[PDB]
Amino acid sequence: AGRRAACGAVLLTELLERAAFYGITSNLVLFLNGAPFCWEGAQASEALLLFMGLTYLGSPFGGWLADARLGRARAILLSLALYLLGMLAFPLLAAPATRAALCGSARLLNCTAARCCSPATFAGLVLVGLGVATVKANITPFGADQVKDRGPEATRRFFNWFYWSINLGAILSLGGIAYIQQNVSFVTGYAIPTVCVGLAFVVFLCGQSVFITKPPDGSAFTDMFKILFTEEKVEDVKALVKIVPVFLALIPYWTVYFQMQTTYVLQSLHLRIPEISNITTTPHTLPAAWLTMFDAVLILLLIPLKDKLVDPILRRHGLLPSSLKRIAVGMFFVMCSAFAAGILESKRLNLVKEKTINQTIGNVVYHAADLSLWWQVPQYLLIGISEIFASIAGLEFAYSAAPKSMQSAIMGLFFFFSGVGSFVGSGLLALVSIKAIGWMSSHTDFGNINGCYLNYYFFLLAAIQGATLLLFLIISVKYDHHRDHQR
Amino acid sequence: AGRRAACGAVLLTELLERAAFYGITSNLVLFLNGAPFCWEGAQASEALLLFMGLTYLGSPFGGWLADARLGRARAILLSLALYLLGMLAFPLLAAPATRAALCGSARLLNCTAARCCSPATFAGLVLVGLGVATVKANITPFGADQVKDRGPEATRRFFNWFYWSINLGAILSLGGIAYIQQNVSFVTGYAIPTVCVGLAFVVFLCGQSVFITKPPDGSAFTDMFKILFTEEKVEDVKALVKIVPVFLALIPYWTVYFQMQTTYVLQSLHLRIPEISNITTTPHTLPAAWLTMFDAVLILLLIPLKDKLVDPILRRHGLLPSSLKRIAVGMFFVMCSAFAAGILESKRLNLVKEKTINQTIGNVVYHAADLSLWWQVPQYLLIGISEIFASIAGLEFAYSAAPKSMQSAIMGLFFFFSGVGSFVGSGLLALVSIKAIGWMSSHTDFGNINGCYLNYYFFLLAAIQGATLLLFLIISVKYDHHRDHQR
Repeated sequence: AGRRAACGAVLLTELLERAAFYGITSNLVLFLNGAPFCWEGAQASEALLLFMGLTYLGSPFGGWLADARLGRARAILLSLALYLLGMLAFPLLAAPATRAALCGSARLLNCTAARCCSPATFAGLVLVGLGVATVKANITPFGADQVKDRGPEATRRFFNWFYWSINLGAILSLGGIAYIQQNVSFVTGYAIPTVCVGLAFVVFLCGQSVFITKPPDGSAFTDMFKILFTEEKVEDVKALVKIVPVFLALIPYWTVYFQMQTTYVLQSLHLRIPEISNITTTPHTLPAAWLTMFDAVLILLLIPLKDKLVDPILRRHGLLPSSLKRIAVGMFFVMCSAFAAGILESKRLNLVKEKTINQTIGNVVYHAADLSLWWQVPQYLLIGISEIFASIAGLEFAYSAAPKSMQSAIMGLFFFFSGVGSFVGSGLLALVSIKAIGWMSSHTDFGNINGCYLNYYFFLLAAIQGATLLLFLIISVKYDHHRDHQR
Repeated sequence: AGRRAACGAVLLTELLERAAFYGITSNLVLFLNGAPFCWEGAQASEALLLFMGLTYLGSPFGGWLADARLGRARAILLSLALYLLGMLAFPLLAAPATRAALCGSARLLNCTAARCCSPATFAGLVLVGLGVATVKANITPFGADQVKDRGPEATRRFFNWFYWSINLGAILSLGGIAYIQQNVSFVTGYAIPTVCVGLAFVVFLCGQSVFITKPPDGSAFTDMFKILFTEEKVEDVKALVKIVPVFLALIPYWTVYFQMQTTYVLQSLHLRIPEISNITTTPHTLPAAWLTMFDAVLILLLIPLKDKLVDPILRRHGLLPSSLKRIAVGMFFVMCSAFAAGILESKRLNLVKEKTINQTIGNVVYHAADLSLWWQVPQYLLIGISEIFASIAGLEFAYSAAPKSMQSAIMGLFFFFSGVGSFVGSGLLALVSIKAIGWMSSHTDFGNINGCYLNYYFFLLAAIQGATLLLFLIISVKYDHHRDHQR
């Protein structure tokens, strides 16, 4: 040990960052749909679709900024400061005492009939998204740099708890903050995430006295020659183009991953959900985000075992040494989880034909089937097993494959390509929704899937996952053969 | 080249042997139900089960004969002689001139009113099964020995066409012979397989003059010490205990393979099958064995593609160099096909609730759904890909991982474990048919599956195949570390 404080200061900062991030996306659409905004509903989702995507587009630029100009520590501080400044807009816009400061005059009782005061909301969203795009891309390698000088095993062990803290913050936000947002006034529900950002900034500032940092280079990106004699830059360029095909092959995996996250909650909305006494009954309601945190909960239990049992056993028998094989195992478990979800949806669609039951979640009535929500546990357990394999291995591969001088940008680029997979999936959902294909044709999310063929969509996702698993296996073998032997 | 005749003489012998083998199992049950036997369905099906039991159980002993007493090449001839002697019984029984010679005089024209010619038919079954068991264990290593002195690539290339010939003989028998036994004179229907056996014996005898044989090693099995000197007999035991777990983990693969092979035909019986002009109409009928040969047809096209395109590309890229990895790839395609079959059956079971069309195949009415049989093409393209990946690789692994002295015995043990897997699959099918689990509860095979749940059975088979794929991948790494690392 000895560097436990430097790891703790990064883990707590990441946890608070994740709590703040899920404090916004969980109920951004519902907050924009009501009281002083009253957007019709189509642009309320557009704001979220722009924020998620500004989170990805600005990640390589933040990585380049923290490698050429800033030292990846001052860059994290600057990103958290802009991130903190953009948080205050939501609590200031939810409180009537300060609403008139950012907006001219809006005191509508309820939505009566362009979009009121947009510039403040869009500025806050832009700053928050650019802060998130930089914080992830820089803190993911920065945290691993503390235990970097102990071999890849220490880095993998650190990334295990890094993802564990990411998921614990997500649960603390989706369960606690989102419940306060939905029932208690929006003011507290948007003041808590701002407090979390402030605490994360304070923790990073306090802990940067034990952090092991590195100075910016500033002459590593200007030497990206593509006209072909300098040395020590060639193998930095060669190792950068060598990993581009690996990142590209991960795009279908990201597509399937994000589409499953999108559709699993929608399917869970149409299952029988038990009511927790006087927590979801009159006059409160069950927050929708509570159905989103099913992946994370199983992760809080899987990662410890995976760090105490699975990893030691695999290392003892020399099984799965490289991260690219762990990614393939995660992709296979993703395919299994998609097939299980399709099997469950096939049974669920045959039950909404006899009888349905109305249930209220987000003050929206859903015609669920007489099938317990806990029948969806097997697919969530499979996807959690996949994420503790694929998600952690992808981060550690993006860490260990990047050049030393070009380290945050490559990790940023990784987070960019994930975003590329997020929007390709949304295009896939709009491709099966055309009149030619009846799959998922009942409008947007949080609607009604009793007339949708979600099981066929799940089977298609599983088939795509299998094909991209084979392609990724081929590319990972062609990468490992060159890396281990030729390099 | 140079040894092209020694390979053709074995390929033609295997083709004729396979044609004779499928000339029996294709219509043995229907033959025992009518004319001289008039057996009940239970005992007629038990006869086929006993025949399979002799085919699988006696293979290791047939291999031990070829290594300890006979010279393999002589063992194949001795087994083929008994095989031919046991084949004449069926044509003799079907012929009215010789039926009285076989047992007494039976004229149960309508089966108005406990086995007739039980000793004759049981001896014919036993000798035929023992001959098949001895041929299979000794024809594959003897065939591969002709090109053994050119490297593993030559052995794999020979096994490709060996499996191609196995499938071509199966198509020639199931398509040609089974049509003759079902619609036209039946005495020639069993006379053709006997002629095939006689031709195979003559071909092997003629090709014995170019065959590269090996001398028997009598003192090879007596050195199986299990208490713990000489040398090179320890290695033969070290390389025998080390391959047992691979076969043990392949047992569930054979389970899934055989159950999936039977249930695919069972489901194909309940799909809309086009009538082929005046070949299946009055007064003839579509042979059921044709619906069994649809897989083998897909094999006659994939092997030429694999031998000329897939194999060179994989070889010139360092992809899939070992047989165990190819077995794993085939096992993955098996669970993909099982999932595809479950998806198709889920749609087929929804259609039979509205409309069912009657069709006649085995002179028996089936209430098929209004869905073309060609929708089975995808699920058959995958098991076609698996067999050209898993079936060939398993044979080449059993050939290459066996000690030089003990080759036929190990090959026979491979088929014995395949039969063990087949019987475990039969037990599994009998397990889901209990009152507690409603899956596949409508009596025996070749019946009505519209009240069954075959999609659930397919999904369970897919899950079992995935689990055994993971297990086989775990053990295959623990075995390949003793091939060129420890050894």
